[PDB]
Amino acid sequence: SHVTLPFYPKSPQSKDLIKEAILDNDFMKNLELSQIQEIVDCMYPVEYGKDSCIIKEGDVGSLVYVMEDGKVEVTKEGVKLCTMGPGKVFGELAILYNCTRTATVKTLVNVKLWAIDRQCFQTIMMR
Amino acid sequence: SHVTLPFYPKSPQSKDLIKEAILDNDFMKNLELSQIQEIVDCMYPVEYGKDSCIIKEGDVGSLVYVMEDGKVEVTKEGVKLCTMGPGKVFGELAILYNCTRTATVKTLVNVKLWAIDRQCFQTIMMR
Ligand SMILES: Nc1nc2c(ncn2[C@@H]2O[C@@H]3COP(=O)(O)O[C@H]3[C@H]2O)c(=O)[nH]1
Ligand SMILES: Nc1nc2c(ncn2[C@@H]2O[C@@H]3COP(=O)(O)O[C@H]3[C@H]2O)c(=O)[nH]1
Repeated sequence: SHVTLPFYPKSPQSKDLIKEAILDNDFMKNLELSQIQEIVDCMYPVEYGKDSCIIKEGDVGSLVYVMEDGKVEVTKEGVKLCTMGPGKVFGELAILYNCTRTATVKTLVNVKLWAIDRQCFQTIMMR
Repeated sequence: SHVTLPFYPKSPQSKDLIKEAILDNDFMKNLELSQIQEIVDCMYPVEYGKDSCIIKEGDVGSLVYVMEDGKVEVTKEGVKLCTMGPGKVFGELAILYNCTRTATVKTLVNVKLWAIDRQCFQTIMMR
C-alpha cells in the first residue's frame, strides 16, 4: 500500500552537514525542505581507504554521495578538476547525463561518506 | 471554493498510451492510480515538425510531456545522450527538482505529444 524507506540514525552534527552540502549543490539547492529532511534520514554511511577509487568516469551510476570526513580528487580524461573536502555533494551528475558517471573520484586520504540510491531518491521526489 | 482543473477529451487508445508512459517513468511509477487518471485528463495535444527544438537546457520548465508519435533526440552541453520514442515521458526533471531545464530536446521527425502544465501537475500530487 506504499513501500517503506529505510531510516539511518545520525548525529545532529551529521544531519546538519548533509543539509548544508545539498544546499551548496547547484543541481539540488532548490529541493523542498521536507524532501531534504527525508533524504537525510535515508543516507547510509560508507568508508573508503586512501588511494581508493569511488567513482570511475564512464561507469553506470546511481548513488549520490556527501563527504563527511576526508578528501578526494576529481579527474576527467586525465586532468585534475578539483579536490573536495567535507560538506560537498558529488555523484549527482550521473542522472543528468544518462546515468553515466561524468568524472572519476579517487580518495587522497581515508574518507567517510554518506550515500543514497537512485530508488530512495525517486520515491522522495514524489512527496 | 477550490480551483477546477481543465479537461481535454481523448481517444481510449491515447488514454492508454499515456497511462503506460507514466508507469514506465522512474519517478511517476510512484503515483496512485486515482492521480494518474487525473493527469491523463489534464493532458492536451501539441505537434512539432521535424527539426524543431521543444526544450532548451537552461530555460525555465513549465510543462511535462508524453510522446505519442515520432522520435526525439536529447542532448546536454552539445552531446547526444539518447533518443526517445512513443510511450516515453519527458521534461519532468526541471519540475521535480525545481530547477532549470537540464537538457535540450530536439525532434528527429514530426512528433505528436501530450502536455500537462506545472499548475495542474502539482495540484494533482496534493491529495
Ligand atoms: N564532471 C564533473 N564532475 C565534478 C566536477 N567537480 C565535481 N564533480 C563531481 O564528480 C562526480 C563524478 O560523478 P557524477 O558525474 O555522478 O557527479 C560528479 C560531480 O558530483 C567537475 O568539474 N566536472
Ligand atoms: N538531463 C537529461 N535529461 C534527459 C535524459 N534523458 C531524457 N531526459 C529528459 O529530457 C528532459 C529535458 O528537460 P527536463 O530537465 O525537464 O527533463 C528531462 C528528462 O525528462 C538525460 O540523459 N539527461
